[PDB]
Amino acid sequence: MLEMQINLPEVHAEVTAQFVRYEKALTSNDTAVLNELFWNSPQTLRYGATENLYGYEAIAGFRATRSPNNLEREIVRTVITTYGHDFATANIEFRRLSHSQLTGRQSQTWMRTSQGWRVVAAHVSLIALP
Amino acid sequence: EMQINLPEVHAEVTAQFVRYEKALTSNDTAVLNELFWNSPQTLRYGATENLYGYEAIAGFRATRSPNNLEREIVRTVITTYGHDFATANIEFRRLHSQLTGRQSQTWMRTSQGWRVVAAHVSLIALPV
Repeated sequence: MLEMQINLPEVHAEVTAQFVRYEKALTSNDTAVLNELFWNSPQTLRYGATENLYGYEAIAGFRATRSPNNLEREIVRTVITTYGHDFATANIEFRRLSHSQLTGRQSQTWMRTSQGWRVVAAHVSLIALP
Repeated sequence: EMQINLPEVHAEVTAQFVRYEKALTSNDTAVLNELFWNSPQTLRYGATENLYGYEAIAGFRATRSPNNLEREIVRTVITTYGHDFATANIEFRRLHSQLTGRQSQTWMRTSQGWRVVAAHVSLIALPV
């Protein structure tokens, strides 16, 4: 039963390590790693801060041309949850070292594929902090 | 090796997603709460607030306004993984301003049925 298999420590460790790689790649604009970690499927999607992208080829195309400026941020809060052995969500709140009056949220859903853990869908947005 | 969009699973999840959307438009708070995973781990990144845990999400729904306006759906992507997991992602326009809404959910099949384990909604300005 899946609800007796929330945050199994070995699975949670695995997902957390890949999430850490993703965050480091994001801040250094390591596009190879950012693409590696997204599920290579037409179903994968990314709702970015400024665009909606459908399918791995569109997301990888977008990362190729995106500017490496104003990427740095501090993570304020993190919740990674795993379900059984093969599925997880990763959610963070962040603040960009630049833009002062907004707080950022990033959400991912991760799946264990035959090539390792991959992001199947993601969503990033910034909202006004009261 | 998770099987994608198995037909029974994909139909089931789609039917619960439709229940959720109809409850949003009618402000049927009981159904909106029923469909969220009853766990401290559940979270909801709303258009204007971040809520952590079922009790906070349910409290927020119960006390908010009958405001949630109708949407025109631009695109819907519902994907299932094996028998017990899914994602539901929609792009929408509120029938209001010129913003483009995005709503993302992840669903799990619990012992009480399909539930939302995490969700995120945001509105952005896209060029026309």
